[PDB]
Amino acid sequence: DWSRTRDVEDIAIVGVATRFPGDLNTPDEMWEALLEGKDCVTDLPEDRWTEFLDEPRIAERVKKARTRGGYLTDIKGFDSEFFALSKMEADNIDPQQRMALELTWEALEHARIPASSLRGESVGVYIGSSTNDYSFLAMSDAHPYAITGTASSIIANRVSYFYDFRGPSVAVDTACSSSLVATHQGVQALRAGEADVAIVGGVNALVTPLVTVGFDEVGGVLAPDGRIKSFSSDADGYARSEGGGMLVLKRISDARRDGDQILAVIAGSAVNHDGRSNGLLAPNPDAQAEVLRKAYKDAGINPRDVDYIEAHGTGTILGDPIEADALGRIVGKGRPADKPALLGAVKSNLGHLESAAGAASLAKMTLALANDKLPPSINYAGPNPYIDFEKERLKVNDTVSDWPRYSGKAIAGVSGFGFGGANAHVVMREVLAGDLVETEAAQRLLEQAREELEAKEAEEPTKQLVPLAVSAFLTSRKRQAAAELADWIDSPEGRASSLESIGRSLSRRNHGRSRAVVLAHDHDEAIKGLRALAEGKQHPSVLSADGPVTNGPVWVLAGFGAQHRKMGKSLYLRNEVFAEWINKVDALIQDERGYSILELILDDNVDYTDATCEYPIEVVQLVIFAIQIALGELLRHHGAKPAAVVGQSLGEAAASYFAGGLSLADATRTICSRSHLMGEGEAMLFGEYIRLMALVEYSADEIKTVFSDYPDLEVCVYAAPTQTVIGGPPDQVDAIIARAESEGKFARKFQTKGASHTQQMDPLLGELAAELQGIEPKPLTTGYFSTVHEGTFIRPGSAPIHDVDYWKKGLRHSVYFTQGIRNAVDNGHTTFLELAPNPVALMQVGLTTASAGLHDAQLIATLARKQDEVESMISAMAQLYVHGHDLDFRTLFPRRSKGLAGALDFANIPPTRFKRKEHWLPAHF
Amino acid sequence: DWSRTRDVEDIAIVGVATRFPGDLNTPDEMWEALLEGKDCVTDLPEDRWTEFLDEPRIAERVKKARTRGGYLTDIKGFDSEFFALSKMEADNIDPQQRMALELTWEALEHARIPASSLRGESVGVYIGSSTNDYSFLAMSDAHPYAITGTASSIIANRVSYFYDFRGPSVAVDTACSSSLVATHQGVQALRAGEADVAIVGGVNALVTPLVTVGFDEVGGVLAPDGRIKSFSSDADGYARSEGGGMLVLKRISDARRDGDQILAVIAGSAVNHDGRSNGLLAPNPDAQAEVLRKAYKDAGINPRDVDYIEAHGTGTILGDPIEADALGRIVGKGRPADKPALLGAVKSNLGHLESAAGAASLAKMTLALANDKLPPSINYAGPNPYIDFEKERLKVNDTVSDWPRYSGKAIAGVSGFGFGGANAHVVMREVLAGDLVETEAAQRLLEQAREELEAKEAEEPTKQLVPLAVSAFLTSRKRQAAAELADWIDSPEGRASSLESIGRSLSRRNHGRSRAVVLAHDHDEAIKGLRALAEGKQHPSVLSADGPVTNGPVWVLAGFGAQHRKMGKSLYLRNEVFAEWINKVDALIQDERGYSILELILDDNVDYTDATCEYPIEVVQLVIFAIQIALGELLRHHGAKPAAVVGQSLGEAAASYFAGGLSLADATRTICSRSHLMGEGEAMLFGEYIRLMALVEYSADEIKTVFSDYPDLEVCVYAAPTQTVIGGPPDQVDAIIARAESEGKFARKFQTKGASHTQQMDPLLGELAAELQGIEPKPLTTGYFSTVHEGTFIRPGSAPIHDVDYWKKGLRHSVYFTQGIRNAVDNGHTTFLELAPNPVALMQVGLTTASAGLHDAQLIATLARKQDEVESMISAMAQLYVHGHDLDFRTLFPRRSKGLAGALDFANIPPTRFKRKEHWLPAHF
Repeated sequence: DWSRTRDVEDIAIVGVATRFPGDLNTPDEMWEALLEGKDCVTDLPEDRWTEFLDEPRIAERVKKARTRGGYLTDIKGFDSEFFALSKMEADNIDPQQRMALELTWEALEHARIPASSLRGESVGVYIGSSTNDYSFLAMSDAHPYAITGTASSIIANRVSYFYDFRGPSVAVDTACSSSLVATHQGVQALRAGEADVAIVGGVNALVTPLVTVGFDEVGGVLAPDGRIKSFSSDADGYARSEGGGMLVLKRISDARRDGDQILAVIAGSAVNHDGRSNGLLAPNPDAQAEVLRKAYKDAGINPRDVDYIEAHGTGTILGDPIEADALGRIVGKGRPADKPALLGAVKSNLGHLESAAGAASLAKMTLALANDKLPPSINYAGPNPYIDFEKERLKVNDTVSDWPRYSGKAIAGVSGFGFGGANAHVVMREVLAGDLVETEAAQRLLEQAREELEAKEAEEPTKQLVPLAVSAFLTSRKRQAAAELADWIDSPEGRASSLESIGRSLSRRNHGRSRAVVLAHDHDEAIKGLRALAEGKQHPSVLSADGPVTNGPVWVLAGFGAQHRKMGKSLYLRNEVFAEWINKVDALIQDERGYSILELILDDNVDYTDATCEYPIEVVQLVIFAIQIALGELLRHHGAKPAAVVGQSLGEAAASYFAGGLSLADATRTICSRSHLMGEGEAMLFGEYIRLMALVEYSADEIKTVFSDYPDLEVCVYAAPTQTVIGGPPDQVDAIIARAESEGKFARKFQTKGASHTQQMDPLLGELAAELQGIEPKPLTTGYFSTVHEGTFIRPGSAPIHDVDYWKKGLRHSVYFTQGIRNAVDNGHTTFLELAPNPVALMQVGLTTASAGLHDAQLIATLARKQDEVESMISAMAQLYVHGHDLDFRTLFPRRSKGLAGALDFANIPPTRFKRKEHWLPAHF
Repeated sequence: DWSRTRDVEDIAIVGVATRFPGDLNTPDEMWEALLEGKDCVTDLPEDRWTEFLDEPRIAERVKKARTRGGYLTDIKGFDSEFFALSKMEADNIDPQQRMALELTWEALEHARIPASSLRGESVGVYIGSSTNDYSFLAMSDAHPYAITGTASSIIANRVSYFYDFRGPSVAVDTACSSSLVATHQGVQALRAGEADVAIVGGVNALVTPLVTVGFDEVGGVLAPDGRIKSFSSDADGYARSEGGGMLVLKRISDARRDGDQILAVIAGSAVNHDGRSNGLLAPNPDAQAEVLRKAYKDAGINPRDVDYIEAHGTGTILGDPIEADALGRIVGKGRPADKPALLGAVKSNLGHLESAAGAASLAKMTLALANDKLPPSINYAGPNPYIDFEKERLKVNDTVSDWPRYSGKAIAGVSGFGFGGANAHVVMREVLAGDLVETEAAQRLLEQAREELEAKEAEEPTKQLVPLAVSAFLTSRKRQAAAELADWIDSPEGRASSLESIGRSLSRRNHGRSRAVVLAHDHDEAIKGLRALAEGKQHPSVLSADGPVTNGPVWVLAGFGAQHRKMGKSLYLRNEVFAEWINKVDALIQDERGYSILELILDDNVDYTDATCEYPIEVVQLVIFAIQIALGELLRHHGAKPAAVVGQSLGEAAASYFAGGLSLADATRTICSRSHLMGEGEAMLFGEYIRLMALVEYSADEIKTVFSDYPDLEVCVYAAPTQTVIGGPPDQVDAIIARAESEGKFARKFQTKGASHTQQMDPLLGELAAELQGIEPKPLTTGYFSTVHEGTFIRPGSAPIHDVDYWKKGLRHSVYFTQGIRNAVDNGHTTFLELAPNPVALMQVGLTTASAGLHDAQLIATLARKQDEVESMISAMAQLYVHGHDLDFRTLFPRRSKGLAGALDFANIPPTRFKRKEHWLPAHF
């Protein structure tokens, strides 16, 4: 009968913003006022309309009028610095635009959706406005800035400009029902694509008495006392008010997917016109019945199941019976006499907000549905004698009461009718639960570690690290917020928080250009760091910056000489993504070589030297390769992405996968074949052909001059501008070591039996090529710095370069690591991230960057020896977040109880604070 | 690749309205100007802005400005009487509202859609406006009427009020692209229901120099010469203009169904925003590319197939290259160098119509697509050096040229970008052909009649009757139009028309309250009647009225003594609906009685007396019953519907079917059983029990007094207040006849052997009830006047009353016909229609109405003896149409060649004429 003909989604409400009379600047303040039954109407403020006053003719005309209604306490104030507006430009901006910008920020903050995440997305803005009162002040004399400021279109276009929205931006105007129409258009769009989020609302402002005087001149429109008595026997008119409201709308599927909290649901909506009635301003009950029937047909809901109606309620003796009649025809048809539809109007509390009444009505029902109470309708001194509520199945709810729930759930209807004939109706329902729902030995070692870990935790439980994020568009604002946050934490309410809800709430705040992070284990540490951050004092547990870096980060995959007894074990047990990718690499290696690396990672006795019989030279490379892959994918899971990559003779396989040149399986084959061939080849020869490598403090130019006397020696790695790794027979290296010491130059030996990038690899090339057959190189899709191609930058989308000959050249010929780093600095890169169990290549990178004139480079280190594997990746993510790099800070605080125990999470931290300064346009008249 | 993801309809354009500069008030004038390459820009008129002038400060500032652009010749004029507005109210109405009302009327007239047919329908109005300039004049001092007049919402709400539209009525505002956005919303609605027709357009007006001066103060925006040079090397700005346009949109399926002529098709549309660009007023090519891609994805069209682009073309040296760049990315991608996309802009001809540019662009392409020519773009003195058209696959078409049709059809794109960032694009294509596509002896007699008819036509072809409809909201306007129409007919163009296209065109004009019809066989008769109608002179071939009657018509089904040799034969051959329903009744009668009535209707020898052996008393009733059903359904086919029904002892069966109490088959059973039983019963007895009926001029009260002496006599029919039909033995009737003559009272005998409503029926009731078993009476659903229940009015929705006992009572007991007529007059009914082969009951009805005080009753007669069966039903329809009764006058002119030979139909009759009088708001400043 009333089922949906079209297969469409239900729209979910996730945020609300209020700027209504009575200092109701937040939904919480609004909800308390509604329960208390507060009359927000008041006399005209002394400081309003002063521009038109001082003229006796207009002044006495104004006094004779009513001039009583809802007025904003502060309308001239505006934080131009926050919104990047000059004083001259800001003074010529209509307050309607100011409210829209402020309301949009509060709504996203109320919805816990970082406004930075919506930049460049398909977000629509539909805002209702009817009167350009501010334009009259400009023309009293003027500046061209008034054209954009006072324009109605700029009310929404400016919002989509400041927040960088790439969706529809239109300003509707249907007089007294514009807000509902704007909501209707947003709902229809989301059902038809064209957007993923929608900001819908309305705004109004009483800047001049022209409109108020005109209505008074008509007579019989404005109430003498300024109080509305919707559906009462003393109805005598209404009063005009100013304010605004906004809502954030998303498809219910998206809200469930993204973890957003759903306050209510918009099942359907409809709009029509009264047609030829008894005058342009006369309502037509027949049209009102049609739109109600039209709306509930779209919503797929039988009107007999409705529990509450937020009526237009203009307090007109003649227009109220008409509205009741239409409701009885549709809503009050067939109902039992003991199941009436509750009736009420918010205009009794706030007044008649012309283009913002719909927003106020929608906000009221949204809070009522989110909670489980129905607020009363004030100014009710008896039923209207011309309306038979019993015969129409209606009841005016004038007391705090709970939802009857006739159908088992809560359903409400919001109706708004314009004075030109335009009508609208929106159907709302509560959120339901249904809306929230769509290797043997390795196991033995794994179980032992978990039991040992759990047992150790009992003796001494570790305190989890929580990164607290503070950000703003300016450093001064950032540190002011930190001090306010610290004071709140020290308060009893803050002390009664888990310190994880605080971080979760902050992670969903706007992430500005000036960012800071505090690494705290308990409240006291967080307070100390925030207080230090309140000023410019440094602190070990505080990361701060003043602005983002120009270019993206660079990932370094060296993985040489960075192995120890227990690497990748603590993070494997206490993380899932890291463990997942480790297993995938383990399976691939098991297929190729026939043994599992988990038996080595999990085992504690193994130290990768004399404890593993199967060629420690081989297992070490595989374990490091697996760790590098796991760390990179873990960073990807949190949103991090590399702008460029670079490797040093062992991470080229891993670097290729991250860039995209080769698949994971193909990369695993290269390292496995390389590692196994090196291990067996080294064991094949002993004494006769053995050649070892050493580190010498020499430059590339110096090496050419000094290699003339030593013919056989070869250059292996250009680690630094003044350092180089070479290989050759021990006698030649020994002479070099003695020669360097004679000149005062530092040197080493690396104590490594293996030797790569030398003649030893030559026999291995023939069989290495055969094993590498079948690999399919692909386009990079990411910046690359080939250390085998003389450190030449390669742009994304270039032709594949990971053919077999590429690996043979790298294994045999030297690697130009220092050259690649210098080229990256030339391109502008300044942040370098190393993925390895122990950072050893950062020192080499630091020397190269300093030699190139870069001394403030960001050297970020992943897992390090003798430090907790967790609390080190978290710090790495924080540094990327601080310096403006790509990172979804919301991933560090996953939700455990979605729709179950949301109370204990999402703490009540202080909100963003604005500094409002007067901005108004002088006028004399 | 570019196919539609969603299954949606294509929108069709059926009407266009123009109010552009250069006196382009009709599409035909606009099309000629575009071909000729007309520059509609001109200097400021001397009579404009005089209110602000006379002040030296503002005057010299205005002179220093450009003040050159498109201005309307007459903007103050307005026909307030036509739109029912007072002088005080009209003077405070923005010209934007005036244009919308006028444009909507012209568009419906151009689309040949009677505006009266859309009253109460789901029609949406989406209109774009940006500047409320008129509101500044009111506030210079004022009246409250300025609130509604100058409001932006009332621009569309007033339109939906005057024309009685029950759909969405919203006023969009996206600055310079509002018209396209309004079109977009209408298209989306129609695809999603919410409406069946949509009026989309925009309007702008230059009432004050405030905006023009402001733009001049900025500098670099307005051209010194006021001429636009879109895509040229001399671009130096643009000029502001005023005007408006409208379009009528319907789903292509509905347009094909309703016979509407399709000018073009809107495949798809899209809108977005530029986001954070280099300033609020700086365009962003990236967003422009997205909306183009977005639009063509919705339209299901590959951009490489486009043939022409109606670009924004603001003549800006910096904004034109940006628009070209985006087009090359999407439209000009992959094209051959010899298949460029033609480029042009209408702003070069008219100027920059801020909120009406989209309407002008859409109208231009609509006429180009409806025709087969591309108009040029004027002011092109060479390509812009900063745009590489060859590399972007673009061509500026500056000459009259035909569509290249790369894909085999015509495709065009209209783009409009606002100065706040809002952007829109609409895809249009021509209309294709695929869019216009989804009883033996009776036969012998039928063939003879057709051959005889065709042979007779050759000797003397008959001239068809054509009803010409003239109507208006006032009698004075109606007769003024008739004189203008007559002059046009007498002109050579009128003489070159079929006189059927003229009627077809008039049938699709608005049908006002004051209506008139001219029944003409040739042009000369039409001229004479129209000239007579120009004044108050009466004319036999002219039907006229000053206003509709209060209540609906009443259908009278008597069908007694209204038979002749050839009835229902001429109309059977020359009409299809009449023949169709005759056959259906024939089949039902054949099933029941076993013989066909067509053998009687088609035969000419039969006269229903001594020529038919099978009980002439029986066949006569069946033939009349069949004719009554056919006439009623024929009237229903043309839109006529009865408010109430009434019958006289023979049409009760037919009356029941029309009301809805019984089905057609059940009604046929009642008459068949009644007729057959009467025929056999009368033949059963002869001489002994024979009783005949006679007509006597007596009243009901008199009959009671006079029936005391005559016990056996009974009253059969109360034909009139002073007349009555009685039945009884011949001796008793003979005494009554002599007695009446002795008193001077007229009487008759009816010379009828049969006698109903007497004792003869008593034996027939027993078997009559058995034959009537199985009939299922239903609720009436229509007004009824039961002549068997003492003429008591029965309301629709009442319980069934057509049980078996109802028919037994009617057959046996008298019928109160005069009582039913009087009751109908009491309820307010004044129009009575008789369905019978010959009107005999109208005389009786006329006497009753006069006795009740009604002397101007509308007595409409269907088929009459010795008159053409056609030209008599047409007159009956005309009388119903004249007096405001329900009738679809468009059905009388069916289309023969739909999409084939539309040229010869839909003649070019004069359009509706308005009397414009100055209405302006004085101001001093």
